[PDB]
Amino acid sequence: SFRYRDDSTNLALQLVARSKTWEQALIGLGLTQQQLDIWCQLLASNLENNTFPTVVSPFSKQVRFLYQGNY
RNA sequence: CCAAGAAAAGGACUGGAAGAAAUCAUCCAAGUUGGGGACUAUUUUCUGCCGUAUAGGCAG
Repeated sequence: SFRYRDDSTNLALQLVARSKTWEQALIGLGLTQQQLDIWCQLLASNLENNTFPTVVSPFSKQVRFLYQGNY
């Protein structure tokens, strides 16, 4: 992470959001426009799913209490 | 129905050798403790005979 435009961000977020200043510097450092056009898609895709676990993992903790009249 | 439930830290071991604390010295001067006073009371222990006897032994 780093501070940019007076907020908290990182490299993955600036490229997924299509932040032109970072893309212009990155192409200037030798990246082909076609390589960037593909990465913006794959990089974004990796942050679009699997945000909540499907099952409870067998080594996790579990504790139970009353809530709204039941456990 | 507890950041829930279960749990063997164990086995071994050489701190050693040697040494100089020393020399000197003025606590002094003065000083009012005093005045008054019940251990006996509702006590318990008297009266005699023998014996040279304030010795020693006895009845009531």
